[PDB]
Amino acid sequence: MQDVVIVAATRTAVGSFQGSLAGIPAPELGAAVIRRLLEQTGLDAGQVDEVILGQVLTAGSGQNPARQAAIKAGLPVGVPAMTLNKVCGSGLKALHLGAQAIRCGDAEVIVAGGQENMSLAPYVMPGARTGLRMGHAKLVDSMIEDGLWDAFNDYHMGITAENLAEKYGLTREEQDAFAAASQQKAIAAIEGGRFRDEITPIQVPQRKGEPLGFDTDEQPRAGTTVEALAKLKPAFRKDGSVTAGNASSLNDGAAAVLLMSAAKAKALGLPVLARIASYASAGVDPAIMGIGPVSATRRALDKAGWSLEQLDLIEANEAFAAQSLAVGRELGWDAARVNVNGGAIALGHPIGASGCRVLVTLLHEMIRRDAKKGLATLCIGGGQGVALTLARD
Amino acid sequence: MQDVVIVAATRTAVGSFQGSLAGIPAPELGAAVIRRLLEQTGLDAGQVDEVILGQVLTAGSGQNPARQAAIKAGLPVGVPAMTLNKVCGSGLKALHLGAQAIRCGDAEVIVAGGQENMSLAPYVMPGARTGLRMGHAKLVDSMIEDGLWDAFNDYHMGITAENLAEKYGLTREEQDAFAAASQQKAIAAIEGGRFRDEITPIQVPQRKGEPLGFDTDEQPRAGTTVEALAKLKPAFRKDGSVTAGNASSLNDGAAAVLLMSAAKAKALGLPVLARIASYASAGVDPAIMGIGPVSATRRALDKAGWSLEQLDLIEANEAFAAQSLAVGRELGWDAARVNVNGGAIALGHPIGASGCRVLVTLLHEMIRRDAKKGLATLCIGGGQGVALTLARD
Amino acid sequence: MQDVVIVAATRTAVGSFQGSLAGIPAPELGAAVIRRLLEQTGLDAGQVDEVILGQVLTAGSGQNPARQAAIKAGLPVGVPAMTLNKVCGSGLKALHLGAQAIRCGDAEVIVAGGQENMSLAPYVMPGARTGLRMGHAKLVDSMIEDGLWDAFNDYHMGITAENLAEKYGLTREEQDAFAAASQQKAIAAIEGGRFRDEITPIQVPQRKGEPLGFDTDEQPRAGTTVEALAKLKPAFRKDGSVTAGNASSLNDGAAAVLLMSAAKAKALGLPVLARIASYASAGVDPAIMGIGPVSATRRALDKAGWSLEQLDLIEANEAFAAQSLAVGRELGWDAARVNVNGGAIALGHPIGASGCRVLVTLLHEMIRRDAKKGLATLCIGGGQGVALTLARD
Amino acid sequence: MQDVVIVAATRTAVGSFQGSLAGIPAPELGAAVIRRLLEQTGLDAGQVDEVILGQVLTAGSGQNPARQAAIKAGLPVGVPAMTLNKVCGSGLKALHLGAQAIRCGDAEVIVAGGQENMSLAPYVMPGARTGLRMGHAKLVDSMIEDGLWDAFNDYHMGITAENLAEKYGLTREEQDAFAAASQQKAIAAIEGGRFRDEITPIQVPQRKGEPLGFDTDEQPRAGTTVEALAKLKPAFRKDGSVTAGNASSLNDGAAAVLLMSAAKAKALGLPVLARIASYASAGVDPAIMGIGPVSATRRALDKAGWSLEQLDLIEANEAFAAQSLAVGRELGWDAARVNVNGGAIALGHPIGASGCRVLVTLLHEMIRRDAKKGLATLCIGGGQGVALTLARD
Repeated sequence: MQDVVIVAATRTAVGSFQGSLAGIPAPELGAAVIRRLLEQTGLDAGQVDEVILGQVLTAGSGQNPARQAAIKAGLPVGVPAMTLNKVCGSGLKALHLGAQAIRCGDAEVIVAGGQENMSLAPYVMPGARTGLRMGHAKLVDSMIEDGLWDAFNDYHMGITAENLAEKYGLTREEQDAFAAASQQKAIAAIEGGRFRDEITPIQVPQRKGEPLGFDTDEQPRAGTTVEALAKLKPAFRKDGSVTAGNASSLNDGAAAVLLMSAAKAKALGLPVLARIASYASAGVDPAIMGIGPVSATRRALDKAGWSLEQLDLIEANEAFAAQSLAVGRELGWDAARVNVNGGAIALGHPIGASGCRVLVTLLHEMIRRDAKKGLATLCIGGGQGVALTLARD
Repeated sequence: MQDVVIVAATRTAVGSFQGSLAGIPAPELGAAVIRRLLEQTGLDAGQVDEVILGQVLTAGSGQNPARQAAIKAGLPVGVPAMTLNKVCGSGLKALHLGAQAIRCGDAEVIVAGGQENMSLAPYVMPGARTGLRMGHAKLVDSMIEDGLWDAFNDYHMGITAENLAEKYGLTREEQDAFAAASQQKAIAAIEGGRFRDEITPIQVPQRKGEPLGFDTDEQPRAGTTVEALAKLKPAFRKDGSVTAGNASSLNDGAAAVLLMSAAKAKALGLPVLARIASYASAGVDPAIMGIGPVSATRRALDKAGWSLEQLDLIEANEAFAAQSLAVGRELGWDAARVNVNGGAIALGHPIGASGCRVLVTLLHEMIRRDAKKGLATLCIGGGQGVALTLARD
Repeated sequence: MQDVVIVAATRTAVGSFQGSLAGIPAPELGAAVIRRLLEQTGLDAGQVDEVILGQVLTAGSGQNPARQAAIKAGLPVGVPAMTLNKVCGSGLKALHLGAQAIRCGDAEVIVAGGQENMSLAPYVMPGARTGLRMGHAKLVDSMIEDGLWDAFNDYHMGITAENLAEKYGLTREEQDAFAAASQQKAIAAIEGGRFRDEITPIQVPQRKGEPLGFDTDEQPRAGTTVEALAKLKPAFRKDGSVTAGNASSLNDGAAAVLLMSAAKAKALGLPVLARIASYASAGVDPAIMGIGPVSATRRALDKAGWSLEQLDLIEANEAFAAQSLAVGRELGWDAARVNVNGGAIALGHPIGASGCRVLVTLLHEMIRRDAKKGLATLCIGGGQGVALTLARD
Repeated sequence: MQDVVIVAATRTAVGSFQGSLAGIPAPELGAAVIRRLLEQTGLDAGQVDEVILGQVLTAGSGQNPARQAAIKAGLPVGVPAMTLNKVCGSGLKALHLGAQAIRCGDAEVIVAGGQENMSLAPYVMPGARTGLRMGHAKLVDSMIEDGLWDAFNDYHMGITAENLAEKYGLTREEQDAFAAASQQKAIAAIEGGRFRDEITPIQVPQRKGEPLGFDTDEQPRAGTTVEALAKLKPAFRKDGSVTAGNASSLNDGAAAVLLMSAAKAKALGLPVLARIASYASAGVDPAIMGIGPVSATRRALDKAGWSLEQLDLIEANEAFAAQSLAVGRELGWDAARVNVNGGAIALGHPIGASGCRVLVTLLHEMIRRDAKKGLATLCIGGGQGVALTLARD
């Protein structure tokens, strides 16, 4: 069996909804991060064994979005590719599948991550194929239906967040305070240059002129305070506490890593950024999907033989302030080690990419701080979680 | 690393386009086959570690089709699930992923396979979200765009078949002969009860009355003859050889297997139906995607330590007669051992399920013949192939 | 000023929803009745001064449906045409506009009537032009929105019928009895050949074979009784009395007359079928639009100098049994003189044509019985009415 | 038979496509002009006998757009209303219908004109009702299909303009000169306050703030020059002369007049702005529909007993410079008396309102010039024309 290492890790800056990446299909964002990984390592494209990319919103995307990213990146036709959907966890579960293929010797080199363009997710017209017959019909927002709506309880992810606010007695004010601190940390990280190493610029075609470079996360909102956030109306339930300001946003982006066997990295003479110590999935009740990270984290820590207090750094994707605070209540983690450069409330949640986006952020901040142990974890719509651990010597 | 064994294998009958399963969402087809695997083995649903399902056409399907099948089958919320898309190969690649998880010790019990309802694939309206502005616009058939259209060359899978007919000099007459034999063999197998053991009936809700059981493959065309096939118009190109009669059809169905470690099967007292001896993916030129099975097959045989001559029985998915003939010409296999109960020209190509559909059909025929060594292989839109080997003592 | 006469009058048989005329656009139904009027009179097409046709549902119908009917009928490009919309009254109001043009000497010969294909009325997608942005959207049934829904009260025409059932204390049983008698009278008229003279057959193109003649009204339902009708659920309101069986149906058809000055008819040597004695419109509260015929009838009788009891025959379009019984309560007419060959509950309500359809039925039954005075009247969605009187010597 | 007089005349400013009126449904534009006519004359709303409004694009507009304008303007439910469609001529034909009703003694007071919101014309999905079956389908721009496309020849109104440019040998340079002059004249009229007396302001709801008044025509393009027009690409045919700069635009607006018998105006003490001396329609070849004004004008002059040389002032709607030049060549009129404040190339062509828009502009200019004899004329898609004459003492 082989040990699995990361030799390159990169992401796009994260675009806002109908923002800077709104014209660029998800597989072109994937292609741009694949090219960068090969540039950073000087790796011949022929050395890649597989491309594994998460993407949730694939209506009208064409055959196999992961194959589109691989071909558009200039990888030869001989490199196989697959797309996966574990909703919000897709981009991290891609690394789990790549690690598995490398551990059992099916591959030595894998590109793994995710890509999502929520801006470009289309409307869908069920029933037009066979006949609507009569009566007004529903033109379905595929982003909501396929990305943000619970298939079992017939309500938004935001109601799952209301459920956790109730269960843990989390107040509006606690949720707003968490949201403001995420904003403050993201703006400080951006201004402090903490995202420069991890970001691949996208050359965005303009209406007129040469392309403009997009290289700076654009979701964070200056001047976010508990006082401004207190004015917002509840977004999902009349007397609710979850708002657009303490929830993650809608976003565009891609993120990927170059996985290898430790043996292959050494044979190529590539420096190792981190080893993968463990990975895990878990399932929970869809009604409280935001708690998925608790069991996923405990399983990953158990598989690595670690205790939570040994983690130097944690990236716990911020689907909703209520969801994040609920995970922190259950795990009893030190919040000062969690999302130290800000989280998805400030930076965005480009669903199928977020799992790899938070992993890339974790890895670069671990290198900066000389951290030895880190965890990436995400909740998943439909009631699941993923977690993955990274180690450095 | 553990042997990976199959302890149960089942599929729906395959429905024709707007046929018997046209009202049943893909995940309900998946739920029905997962329920049957547990019934056949008497396994408690809590013993399942993961559900891995292929499904290509997911526009408006809701969050995580695989998770929807797992929950609807009565698996507990604790069982994680993921959907994958390797287009035509999705349903077989799912067993490769399940094999990897078991070989790494990440799981002991995996449900793997695929599900597709082409009848229900909707229309998509790109640009409606941001504004069509003016001018007539294209309402996109997601079944064609996401399932049947090459993303690189902007033409139908059927043109890839024409490309193979031209390259191998495969005549209209040889393609129609292959298609007639597929029909004759499938009809003989159905009438002979050859598919009874492998089929899970679906109770189809009726507008009026108690549900009707669907348990008989409905795509095969009785009294097909070469003389009748000779009269059809080319389906994809003016002077082409590929027709509706020598191409696969549009279909609905699901298929799944219950994978275990050899150790777990022994501890439960479950008989081993077959061992997975190897599996592989390959990439080829998208323009001739139908040839993907050649290198996928050669890699899977190399990984098993087997020669082609050692295979007793082969299931090679029939995307098009031209594609199936080309693969047979390159590999030089004995056609008498290939698709002995008919293939997809007769039985249908429910894209994301086909990979597991042909594996289920391979396994049941291997048992009746006392075959020791079997191969399942598929071409994949976008220029890929998958192959997997079965061994019996 | 000129006196206005009818020298020819004809209609299609009325098609059921997705019935025999479901493939034939409204202007082709109009063209077929225009051709017949000219055949019946031997009139040179160049003698027509104008074509005035009602059509309500014109979404995607192309420029000026009335001009399409005129050109398709073979009338020269020199004949002007206009389309009008007075909803349910369009096909009778067309005769009012033609009568006005003839009375004041603007024209000597006019084709007037209406045409509707409700089967072909399309779905409409508001907001797609400028952007739906996010959220599920409404795909609008144009037939409901433009034809059957009140623009002021935001409810169906059927609620206006519930309002009249309340106001006049009309029971479910009274409404069902009216519906059954309409069915019985329509079937007796069809079987007795009372519609043969007034109907122009349509040659309906088939999937395979030569066209099939459609010449027999297909909406009437044999075996309609108060006992069968008693089983139906209320169609518009939970504890309501209006059902699909005591309401008019959805239908396809066209109907037109050839109007002339009495002077022009005499100069051409054409026999006069009837003179137009008077015409009128009225407005009422949209909430009780079904009562529109009361004031419209009184104004038309006043303009002709007639009393209601002088009418030998009345065609009062049956939007809903409640609506019809309410009009009869207000006017105190002899019900034995109303809709003697059945009404719209049995024969259908092809909205934009119905006004001329009931006029053509009135005229032919007046000739059969040697009636001297007749009235055609219709209620109109949005709260209006039309009425027109016919005389014979 | 009574003289028909105009006692009030007003129009909205004309909005550009997705400009100031882009959020205001056509019938609300109509309501605003009807309210203004009553305010200007101090007429009680109960004195109106009918509302006759043109509107071409009615897909999803709801029952009877004219009735919606009448009710929203505060006319009592007793006032009947009808919508008409004579495409580009609808807004003028409405006054012809109103004139006829008054000449026959059917009415004493009619509101007549037209209304259009092209910005709000929706997309249509033919075939969704009965089933698209498979294959990419056409989402129809109803503005193009129902407003701008010839139903007989299957090409744009702009090709009818090319047909006239070829037939009359009208150069690109002569078309651009005509277009530049239309722009220069409209801008001079706006800046001079020439349209203040004829315009009813619309209070436009704003996302945030009190409504903003829209009272200034926004289609005209300041600093238009022949040198700038010379650079534009042909809009309809590869080597054509018709461009976006020498064609009318897409627009939103409404216009209406208050018509009375001479007797009724006298009895109310209302001054007569003008008398309608005559009106006419004509039909021509759809391929050269732009020439419709020639025979319509000749018929209207014949009916008034006037020669072309007696006209002081002409409004000839500018569908295209090529179309306007062709009409001028055939009639031989003095261009200095035509569209003296600019026309539709500059001011816009809100299809169903244009007929009344140009009549309102004619009447206000006739008053300032003390013109005695005026003509308004329009070409009509489908091969028609309308013309109407105004007299002042």
